[PDB]
Amino acid sequence: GGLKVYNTLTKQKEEFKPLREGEVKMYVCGPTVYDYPHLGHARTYIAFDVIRRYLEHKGYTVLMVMNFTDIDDKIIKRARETGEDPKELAERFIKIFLEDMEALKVKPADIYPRVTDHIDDIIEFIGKLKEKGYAYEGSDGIYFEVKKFPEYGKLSGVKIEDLQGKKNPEDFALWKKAKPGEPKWDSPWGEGRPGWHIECSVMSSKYLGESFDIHGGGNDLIFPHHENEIAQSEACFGHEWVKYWLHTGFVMVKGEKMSKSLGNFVTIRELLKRYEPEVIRFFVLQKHYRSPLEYTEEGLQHAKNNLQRLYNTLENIRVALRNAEISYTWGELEFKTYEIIREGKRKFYEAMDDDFNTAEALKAVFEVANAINKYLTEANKPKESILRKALEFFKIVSEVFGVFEDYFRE
Amino acid sequence: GGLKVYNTLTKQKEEFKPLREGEVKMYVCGPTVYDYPHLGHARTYIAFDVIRRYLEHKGYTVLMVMNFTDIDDKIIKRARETGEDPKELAERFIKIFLEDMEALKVKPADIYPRVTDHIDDIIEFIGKLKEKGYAYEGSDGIYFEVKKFPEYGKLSGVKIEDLQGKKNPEDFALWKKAKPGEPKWDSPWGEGRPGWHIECSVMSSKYLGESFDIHGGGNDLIFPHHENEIAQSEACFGHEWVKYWLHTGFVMVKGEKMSKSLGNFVTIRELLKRYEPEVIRFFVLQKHYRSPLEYTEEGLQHAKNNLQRLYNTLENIRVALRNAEISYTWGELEFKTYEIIREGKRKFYEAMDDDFNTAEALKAVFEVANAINKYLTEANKPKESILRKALEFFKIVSEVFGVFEDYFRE
Ligand SMILES: [Zn+2]
Ligand SMILES: [Zn+2]
Repeated sequence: GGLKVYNTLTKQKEEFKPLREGEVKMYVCGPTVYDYPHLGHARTYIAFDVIRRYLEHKGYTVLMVMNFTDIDDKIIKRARETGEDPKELAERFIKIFLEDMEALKVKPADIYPRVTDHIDDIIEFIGKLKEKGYAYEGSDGIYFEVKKFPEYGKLSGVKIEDLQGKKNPEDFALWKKAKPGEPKWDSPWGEGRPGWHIECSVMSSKYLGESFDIHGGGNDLIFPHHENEIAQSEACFGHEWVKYWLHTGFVMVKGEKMSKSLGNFVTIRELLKRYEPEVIRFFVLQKHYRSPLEYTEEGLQHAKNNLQRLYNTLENIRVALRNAEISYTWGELEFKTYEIIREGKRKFYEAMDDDFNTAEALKAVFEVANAINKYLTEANKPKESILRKALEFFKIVSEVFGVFEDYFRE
Repeated sequence: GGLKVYNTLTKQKEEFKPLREGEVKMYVCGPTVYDYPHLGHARTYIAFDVIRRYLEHKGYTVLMVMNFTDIDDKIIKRARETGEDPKELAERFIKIFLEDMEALKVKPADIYPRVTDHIDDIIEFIGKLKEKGYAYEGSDGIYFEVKKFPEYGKLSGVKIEDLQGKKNPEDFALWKKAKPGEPKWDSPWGEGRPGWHIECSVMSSKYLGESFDIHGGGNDLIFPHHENEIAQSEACFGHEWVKYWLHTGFVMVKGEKMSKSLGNFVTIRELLKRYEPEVIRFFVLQKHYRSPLEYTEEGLQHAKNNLQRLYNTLENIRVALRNAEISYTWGELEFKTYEIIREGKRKFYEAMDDDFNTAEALKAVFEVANAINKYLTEANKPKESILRKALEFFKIVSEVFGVFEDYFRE
């Protein structure tokens, strides 16, 4: 009956037990700030925001850390294309991303560590990796050696043999020596930049300790990004680093993966010009977070229509509460409605406890809404207690899913 | 650890396991509506409202039924004194009690059954008792026989030998034949009125099923009222009737019990004329619901001062949130404040799980408030995440205790 989560590390559903009672330390991989956020970022971060909201709803104190990679080769390439500075562009798109997450009613992360503010910690981490023998120096930087970590391939399941101044093809850069014209920082191994995988591990170990509960990200990050993270962390610490791994499914456009490389990406700013943020949240939440999400305009229209139906139900409840009277007795209709509301709340909690299955939770919500509409149609004089219980259930739904916020604000 | 409640039937703390998953059926003995409510009713109903709020906060659907004894010999006495019809006085004081409970921010019960609306059910229950060999017909009505029920006295601990148209002194009235000038109802045993004990059992069995979870009331209701209800229900049904019995402690005035018999009672409306509803709620919640409450003006002043301190803390948080910035990193002060807030929430839940101990919960609340005041004093630029977590904790406290309503409603 407890909350179970799907662990990608074991590829199975396990009962959720945090390391420290009453606290969930969750880390999610933030976006790379070089262009406007698209629907994949919205899907991933809305799913993890709903996970955070539900964990807080169950009584946990959630410390959520989302990194802000503000230096990368893609960022430098974009700055060179636009003739800007790789830092001004990063700051501008960090602000754009924060505004977009604020618009989508996503709760801001508790800490937003930046790479440029944690260079020394990364350098110390790479030095500690080198003194343990897990790193070597190449002609163009410091590289991590995969074969010295026997448990490589634990998360994704990719074998080393399949992967086969870098010694081995499967090795990866921990510190890259600087090219002329690009940003760089002083280091004992030469002036350069950090790698694309050391940053998240360094920030997570700095702000959450050597071990925390939940590491999150996109499904593409399973390999090589998160495998690199777990390899580096267990090489540096020698013990388990992340207890539960959560990955959101891909967003699909006409049967292919949504990404900026193929150019089939729709920005959040573009969607906001056509749909309300709660409509986008409902469209994201209509599918399980591990399942692929097919992006169609008809799907968004259907989500809009369903959200409008729920809005109409809430407005009808509000209107009926103006003339609702106290119940000195309950008929068969009142007991039927109460039973449906109670069963809907139980099914909502059961669905959210089953790997955050928001689809069944929405099914329960719609069952409760249909029952309330039937009760308001059939009851000659609506009872105040029934409407109050319905509003309590919808308030729980609002707190968990982040919808109906304007209705319950008033 | 799960939620534990103090069962008076076993006189010990037991893990709270409802009969049906996700549903708690609670029954509270209502007030005798013939005079203005006093502080004892406020204490009892505020304690049970906090219990209901916490049970709903834990995910349970709570169906709470509070009965109304609109016909009573004391009501007839007051009606004869005032020269008013008993029913009109009963209805007027029903309205007065509802207004007083609405003022005290007490959530209304789902069902409010009335004795005058359930005469036929009471007659059916008495007939079922008679045909089961548990009641007899006396000179002035129908009386329940205690000797037929061997388990009498398991709640209050009172022995039958200590208690020794009634066959036995320990017998009690089930139906009382109508005296001239009194309201009367037709019955197979003659015109009369129901007793004060049959109503609660009849209404509870009617609206909460055959057996429900929680039966509540004052400490004076342990004997004879609730023992009589146990006897009637277990004689009529032949199985367990109530799983958990909760009784609020007495309210003391100058070391003696407060009741209208001694004339040392203060009405709720007088305190409302002198204090705010949340101050009265805080004063009630300063002590455990099972512990006696000493009514002093200095105690109310201290509760008002503590609630004003909490209001000042919330106002400081609100003011600081206007200039609060996001967190790119956390210093030792931010981590210390976060740790204290997390531990305060954990201790709040641990205290409320320990037989609804509101005193320890309030101590945790004040610890969190002191920590956040210290943080706002020593923070040169407060972080938005820390203030948001503090506001979430205080929102949980507001939802459970029913205080801070104005701050979070706006
Ligand atoms: Zn990462
Ligand atoms: Zn009673």
